[PDB]
Amino acid sequence: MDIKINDITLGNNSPFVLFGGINVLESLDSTLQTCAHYVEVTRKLGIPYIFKASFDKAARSSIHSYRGVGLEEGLKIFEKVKAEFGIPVITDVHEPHQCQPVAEVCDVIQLPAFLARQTDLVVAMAKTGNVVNIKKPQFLSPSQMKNIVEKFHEAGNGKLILCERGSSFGYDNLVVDMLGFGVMKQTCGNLPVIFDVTHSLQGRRAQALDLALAGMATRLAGLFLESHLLEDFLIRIKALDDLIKSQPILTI
Amino acid sequence: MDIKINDITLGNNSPFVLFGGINVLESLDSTLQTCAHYVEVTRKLGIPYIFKASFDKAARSSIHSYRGVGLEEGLKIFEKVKAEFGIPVITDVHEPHQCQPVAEVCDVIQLPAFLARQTDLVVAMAKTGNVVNIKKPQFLSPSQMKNIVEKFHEAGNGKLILCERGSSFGYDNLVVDMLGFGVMKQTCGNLPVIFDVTHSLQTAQALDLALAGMATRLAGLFLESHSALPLHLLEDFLIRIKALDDLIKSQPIL
Amino acid sequence: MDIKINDITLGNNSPFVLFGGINVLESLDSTLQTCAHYVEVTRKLGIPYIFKASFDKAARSSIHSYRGVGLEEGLKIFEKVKAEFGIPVITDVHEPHQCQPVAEVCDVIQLPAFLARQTDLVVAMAKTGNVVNIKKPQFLSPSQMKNIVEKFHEAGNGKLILCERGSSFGYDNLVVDMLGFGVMKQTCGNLPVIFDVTHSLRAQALDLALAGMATRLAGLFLESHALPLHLLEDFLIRIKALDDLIKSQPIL
Amino acid sequence: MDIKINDITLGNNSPFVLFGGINVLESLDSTLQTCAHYVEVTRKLGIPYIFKASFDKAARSSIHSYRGVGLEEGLKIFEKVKAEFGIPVITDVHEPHQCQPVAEVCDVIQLPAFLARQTDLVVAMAKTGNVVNIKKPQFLSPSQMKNIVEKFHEAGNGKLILCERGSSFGYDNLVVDMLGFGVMKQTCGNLPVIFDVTHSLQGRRAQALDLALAGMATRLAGLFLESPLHLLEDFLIRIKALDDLIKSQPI
Ligand SMILES: [Cl-]
Ligand SMILES: [Cl-]
Ligand SMILES: [Cl-]
Ligand SMILES: [Cl-]
Ligand SMILES: [Cl-]
Ligand SMILES: [Cl-]
Ligand SMILES: [Cl-]
Ligand SMILES: [Cl-]
Ligand code: NA
Repeated sequence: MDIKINDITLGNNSPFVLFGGINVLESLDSTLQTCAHYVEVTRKLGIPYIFKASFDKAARSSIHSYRGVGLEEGLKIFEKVKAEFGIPVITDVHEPHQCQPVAEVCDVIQLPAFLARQTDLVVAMAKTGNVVNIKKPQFLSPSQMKNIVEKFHEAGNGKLILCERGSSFGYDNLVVDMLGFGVMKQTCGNLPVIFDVTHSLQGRRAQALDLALAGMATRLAGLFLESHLLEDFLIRIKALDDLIKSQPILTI
Repeated sequence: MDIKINDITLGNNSPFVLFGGINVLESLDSTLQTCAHYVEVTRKLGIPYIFKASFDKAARSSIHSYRGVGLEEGLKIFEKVKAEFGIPVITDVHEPHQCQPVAEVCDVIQLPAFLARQTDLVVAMAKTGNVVNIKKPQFLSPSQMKNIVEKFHEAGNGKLILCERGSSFGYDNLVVDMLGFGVMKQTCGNLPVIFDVTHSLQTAQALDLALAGMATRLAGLFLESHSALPLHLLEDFLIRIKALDDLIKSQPIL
Repeated sequence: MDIKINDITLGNNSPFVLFGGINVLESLDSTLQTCAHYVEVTRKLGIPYIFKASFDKAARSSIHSYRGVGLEEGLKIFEKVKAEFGIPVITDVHEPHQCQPVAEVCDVIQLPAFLARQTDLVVAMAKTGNVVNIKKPQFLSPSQMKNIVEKFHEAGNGKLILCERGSSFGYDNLVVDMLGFGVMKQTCGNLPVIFDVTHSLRAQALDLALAGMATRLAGLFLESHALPLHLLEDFLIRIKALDDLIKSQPIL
Repeated sequence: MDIKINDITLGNNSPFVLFGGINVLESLDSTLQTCAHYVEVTRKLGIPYIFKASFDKAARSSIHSYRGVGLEEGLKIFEKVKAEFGIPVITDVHEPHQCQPVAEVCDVIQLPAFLARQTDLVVAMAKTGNVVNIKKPQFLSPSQMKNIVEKFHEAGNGKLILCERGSSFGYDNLVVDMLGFGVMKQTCGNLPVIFDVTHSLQGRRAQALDLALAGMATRLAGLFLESPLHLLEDFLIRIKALDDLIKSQPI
């Protein structure tokens, strides 16, 4: 199943889409600066790109860490990003009441992994009718994603993306099960699957490259960063993605 | 560090406290009946007791699934339970706005395992001044529990209970690391540690697992009856737990 | 099912048996001194006791670290222990050819966890007719112990002990699943189950040992030097207390 | 570090080598039959090839279940495979005494995962001077492979291949950590690393392909698999395409 996001086609048989940006929105000026670099690099390689940032982060490293500029200024910033660069945007929501106003502006709404089972948030997100990025909890099995998808379906929204982030492996460590992408595709109606390589990883650029390449080898709709260094990285991902997507899936 | 809950002393070197009850509040009469059995059984056994139930099941598998009586009905039932039996109660909270109203009624307020990183919920809970039960997420190591505790301390609340409920072990399975209890005591300033045997079993062995955990010298046991233990077996179950706890607590700390 | 080992009754409903001693047999005089201390303490507390050591460490830190005194000298040392103290002894074997000579001297012969699936060693051990201690591999689930047991049963030996040593938990780490004891009892005909706390890993050793013994076990398996040898008495007083309590109550 | 196995160059920046064949040797004819197909497919695709088989299944579930032809007959079959096809071969050894005789015939000798810490077997294998395939145990961290490599070096053999076969993931399940490949390369002096996709698993054809592709994306010396037929062709075409791309990019 493909998802149209403005002029972008997001799907597991389509050229991969890059999701990336900044952690939290501070100001228009800071935002445009970072977004501009992503846009320049991706445009240079012809890679579809969706800008990501949080406007109000509930899961913070410390209590008093800045949550972001908040809903009102945040959405004004996103509106400006969309107008200036002509790209779609993505943000996370954690309050059911925030889903509707966010969806007026943000093309994709993101369900944080820790809230992925919370019924009221899922329903509120579904009812926006927007594209939804479902972050996979690290303690959830790939075949358990079907139940989250079912809850969205119950609430009337099937425009869903599944976002791999790694799985709990003993204490602290995360491991990405390369077989889980296929299990999600098979059990969830071939919805677009994307790979959040950054979470999955907790030199370090070398690790990220190997892990990103391995994931994208399994034929995926997109790559998601919690992030010319970036250009060199994307050249390698694009090379592999173009190879993979240019071949038909195994014959039956 | 001990915590006083009304006349109960909760602590890792005190007699174990039963945090016992049901999955969800369903009606006043059913709640009062179940709670009366718990009170009757624990009183005769001499085990300090705190009644547990959720007012809402916020994360069921269908949006249409029954979620319980809800917050307003729920708090009315807790008020009646407290009035009738004179015991403390515990419930979980799911949204920051729920914390103060729930905390007005419920002695202990609980942070769901799925919501450990909901920093705004942590803050709202801490601000109530109530005793807090922190459910250790299945994805968090025992050494990392200190990070949640730190946040509550930064938010000005030190009346924290640490509750084991198992650790992720491959897909769709949990294991309880018996060493984790000691790690949490060591690294979180010897705050009360309790064991949720009921949610640790998520995938008959409840007694063996319960006894194993309590052998490591814990402030409390957390369990549900109706998976959960048949209510009529509670008395015989608790006889065994009490026998072992009394023994362990009688031995000098090594 | 109980197992008689000389005058000792080993079983999940009997007073726990201590399987204790040392890693590797390095000497004669030091072995006797260490054993003498285990004997004194266990006799003082009235705990059945079986002396343990390896004469040939097959899995060593380095190629050239001492494997131990070897078969012939090892068995001589075991004979001296038996003669001096009148206690049974346990040692491990690694090659089918070692099974007969070892079993003629040693009251229990042990199957190393790493070798527990090796058919030729299993058959050779079984055919001795000796009591056997089966170390559970860390990569093996409790419900699969019955398969090792059935291989022994096929080769004609039912005098089997099941020994817990923890399960792989992410990388370079072990966790002991307290539920595994019950699984083994239920699926393997209530054969004696014992707990190797040493190789499952210190108030740690104490917490872990007590937790395990709380589940009603035939024995506890440990090494000293590993616990400090002089703290043995305090340790066993605590274990005996819990075991005496648990074993004095009928199963529920 | 590359390893020469006859005219084959095995290394992490060389074209991937297929280590392919069957679970166990049953008979000469079927062995030659299966080997012929791998040779035919690999030759026409241009992929270096080493034929794999066990002479003994030392750890089956019943004492009576079938274990293969055994060492004496086993080695006879390998001798004939090398004669007919002129390819190198690989087999696993289970006892120290088997090492020198097996090594006389078999180009690569393999240290089973379960036995990888058996110090006498490590020494015996090292003493043959043969190329050695070290199967990483499912319980062992990738950073711990250097300890096994260190032993072979102290025993005087550095012709070592490191072979991924999955890591224990709860009970009765395996996961392959794609970051382990890089850790092994960085900590073990860039010795050839290969990927046993077959034993890492445990329709399923898509699964094996996806997993093989993911592993080979990390830039590996080889792929270790067992066999259908039509699927072998279909499988290797895709693996080669990916490997050719990856190996053409600068590190
Ligand atoms: Cl998560
Ligand atoms: Cl994100
Ligand atoms: Cl609960
Ligand atoms: Cl959890
Ligand atoms: Cl041992
Ligand atoms: Cl093991
Ligand atoms: Cl193999
Ligand atoms: Cl293994
Ligand atoms: Na004997």
